[PDB]
Amino acid sequence: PKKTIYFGAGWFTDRQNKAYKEAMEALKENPTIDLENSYVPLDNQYKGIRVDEHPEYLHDKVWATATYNNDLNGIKTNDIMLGVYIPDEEDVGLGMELGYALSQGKYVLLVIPDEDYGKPINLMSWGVSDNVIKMSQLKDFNFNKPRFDFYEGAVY
Amino acid sequence: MPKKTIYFGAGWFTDRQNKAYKEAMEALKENPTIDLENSYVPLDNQYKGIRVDEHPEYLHDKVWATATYNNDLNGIKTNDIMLGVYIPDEEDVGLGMELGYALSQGKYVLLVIPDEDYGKPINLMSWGVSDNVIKMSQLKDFNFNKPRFDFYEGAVY
Amino acid sequence: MPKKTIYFGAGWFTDRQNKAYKEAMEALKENPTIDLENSYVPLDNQYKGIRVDEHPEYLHDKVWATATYNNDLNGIKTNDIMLGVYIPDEEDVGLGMELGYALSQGKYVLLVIPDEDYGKPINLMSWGVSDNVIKMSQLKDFNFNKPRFDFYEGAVY
Amino acid sequence: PKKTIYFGAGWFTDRQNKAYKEAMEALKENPTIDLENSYVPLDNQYKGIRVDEHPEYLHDKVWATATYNNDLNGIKTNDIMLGVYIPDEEDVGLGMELGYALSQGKYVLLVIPDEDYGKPINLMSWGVSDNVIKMSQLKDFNFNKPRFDFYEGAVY
Amino acid sequence: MPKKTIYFGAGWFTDRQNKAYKEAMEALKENPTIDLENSYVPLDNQYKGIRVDEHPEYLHDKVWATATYNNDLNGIKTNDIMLGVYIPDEEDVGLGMELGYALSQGKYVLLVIPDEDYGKPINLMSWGVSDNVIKMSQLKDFNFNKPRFDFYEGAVY
Amino acid sequence: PKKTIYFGAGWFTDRQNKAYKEAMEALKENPTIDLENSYVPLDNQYKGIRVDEHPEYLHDKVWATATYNNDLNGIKTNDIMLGVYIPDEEDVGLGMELGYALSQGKYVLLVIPDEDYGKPINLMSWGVSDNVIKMSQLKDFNFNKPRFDFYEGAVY
Repeated sequence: PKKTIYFGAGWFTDRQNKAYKEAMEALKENPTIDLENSYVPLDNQYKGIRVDEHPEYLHDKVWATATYNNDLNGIKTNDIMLGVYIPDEEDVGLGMELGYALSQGKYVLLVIPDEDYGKPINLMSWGVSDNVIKMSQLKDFNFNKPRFDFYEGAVY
Repeated sequence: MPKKTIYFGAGWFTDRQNKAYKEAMEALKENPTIDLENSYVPLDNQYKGIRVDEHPEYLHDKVWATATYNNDLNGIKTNDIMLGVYIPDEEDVGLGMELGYALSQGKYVLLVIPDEDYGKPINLMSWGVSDNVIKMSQLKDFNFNKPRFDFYEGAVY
Repeated sequence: MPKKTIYFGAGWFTDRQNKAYKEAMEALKENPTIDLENSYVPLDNQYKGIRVDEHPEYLHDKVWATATYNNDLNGIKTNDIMLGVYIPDEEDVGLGMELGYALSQGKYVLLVIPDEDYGKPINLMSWGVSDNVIKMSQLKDFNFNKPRFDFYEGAVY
Repeated sequence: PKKTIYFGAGWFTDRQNKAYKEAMEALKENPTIDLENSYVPLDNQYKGIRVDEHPEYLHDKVWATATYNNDLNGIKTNDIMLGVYIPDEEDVGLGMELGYALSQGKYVLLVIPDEDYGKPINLMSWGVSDNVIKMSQLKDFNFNKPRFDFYEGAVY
Repeated sequence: MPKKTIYFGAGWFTDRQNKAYKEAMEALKENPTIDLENSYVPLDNQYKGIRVDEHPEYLHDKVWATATYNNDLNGIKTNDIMLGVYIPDEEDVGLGMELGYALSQGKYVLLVIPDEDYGKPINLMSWGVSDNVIKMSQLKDFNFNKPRFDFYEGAVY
Repeated sequence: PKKTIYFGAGWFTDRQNKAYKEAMEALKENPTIDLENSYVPLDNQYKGIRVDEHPEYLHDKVWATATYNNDLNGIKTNDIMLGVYIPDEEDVGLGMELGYALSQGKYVLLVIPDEDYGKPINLMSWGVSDNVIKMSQLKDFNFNKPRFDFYEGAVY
């Protein structure tokens, strides 16, 4: 039995992009996940338009509405909310997604790189989370039996 | 005559944040549609009146975190409007979450950006949860009895 | 003394609808439990004040649709009661949706049927979302501070 | 992997009944759907009583409560909300179901007959929808990867 | 000046329950933050004014059950605070459900325990749904305009 | 196709413990249920601590928070809410869980021992329920096609 996820992860910095690649490698190796039918944002850009190459779309409200809608739709139609979370580079966008996931009754799992696990995270991030784990535990996490636990680290 | 209460969503972690905080609070004091005395201000409602900047021993205390987290949620759900003091270059993951929770509890979500920054690009998901976004100089006068959807007059990254 | 605000759910697409609209609005003006000045009337809150009956160029405009749709939702969620002016022979898919959304946001859903039609069969799902349904002549006097569940005195098809 | 649906469709008119038969034929041929475990209203009439043959049940409040409850239960316990939507014969009942589906966090898909696709639909119908498609696209729609898109047609 | 309305969650099935009921109602009469006249009291809002203790013929009536059940839900969702008069040795499955429903509709959930019993262990899930729990002698004076999360000063079994 | 459940059942009395064992035997024999990936509270005690043997944990707020959270998490991440319901020993805890299940859009099924089916149940328990059945019908209940029905018994 496999569960699908929403791949909540930033792609703006070096530490973010590192964590992204690690978490995606982890999922490819996790037998409880259906990655092919999961919602990965970067593979679901509206009408395939790459906003790096056409920044004129940052002032287009239809572009924004669809992208925003598609990402929410990604969360609500999948089983688990995954949040790749960097403590020194905390993301207001991911913050919002975690709130939305809560409201749609999803398990919220945060994944922190092991080099950073233990470091202080925002109180509300701590709170929305059902659990938070090290990146090394993601390859083996049992998504069929997901459970509540506390972060073993600081919170501000 | 009719007054609404708010939840004062705002960071206090940087200089620009602290500045925005002071400005927005002065704004509300002067707004005749707001009951500020019965509004929820987080910093006045941390568990046992203690903040972890001033008492770092509480960084690892799970009782303090549980109650503070719960009280902040309780603040959002029992007040009429969700207010988010928002700095575009210093966006807060905490406030991000609060905006989502406010959405789920059916509150008007209003962002307030300092005038010096209004127009600057904001995160897509912040744009989206928002019902409306205004300059800090509009906050003294905003009519909270007739709150409306509008699009931000600025970019989104 | 205590007053509630409403969302004025009503079609404007037919003659009977437009008649019902005018009657219900006069009713609310005279109801002492309602604050009509701070209530949400859709027709006064379309995006950019423009309606697509009067400006058909907006039929294919997605910005206009997004904002109007959002503002109507915002109208429901930030007011106390969901009011649905309901014609049984001219039932509105738009109002149908609004009734569902109001349910999800925990509002009292009140239907008002013109007296000439009260008793006529209404759609099952409209019956079901409703907390209560009344004749137009009851609307001037309805006590919105003590709203109650009751069954429609009529059929359902 | 198969998803289940709620078959939201009127049966009161000729155009409605045509659309019904087409959409059901479409689903029978769609490999991403489990139709056997989907909720089809007309196959789930309370205590098998046919209201055509016994209209005395239209004044029975217990009959109405159960039917109304069963239909909502149909929406909440299935994966996708399907709405067969005729633009010239818009249904207040379907309208309500779409709102309920939104509130229960389901993908809302509308299906319009191709002869009608493009014609004006109500604004709120447009809004609740995650996507709207032509009847001919239903046989092949991928329900494992459902996405946000705008109707390519008018709205009042 | 600002007043909130409540839903009077309380059993009436035992002597201790009936005692607690009378005490809590006297408390609210004297609380200046409450509008009791516009609050929802279940016992005054059963379908057709009839209670099944006094008319056991209604034990098997599904119309009576549907409307009463609906009206009780409607009571919770259209009032500001969820109040639960709670006896630890006589815990009520009905009130248990109401507390959950109140949570889902985003209401402050306040439990009131008789002073003679405050401190006694309460069910885990009751503890958890609750925002706060107080002694009956605190109820006359509780400020419902500034309701806060707090932990019960007692055990949980 | 199998659905998972949350095993809502008391363990404090003789009648409760009897009903528990019967309902669990029933599920083991039901082909529509995945019991291995269901949430059974007693197998999910926080950090394996047995509160019978260490009652000092009844005054620990972290223990309570995690247990309470894990049980809610159990309800929200499974498909069906099962409530083993004894009419003479009605549980305020189960009451709350049923409300939560409703709010998360789950089918709520109550199971009453046959020796008790028919006996009066609380109005609000009746109301939250989508259906209520005899313990003997649980071995064969079709959880892929769950439907609305009324309790055939009294309510106070």
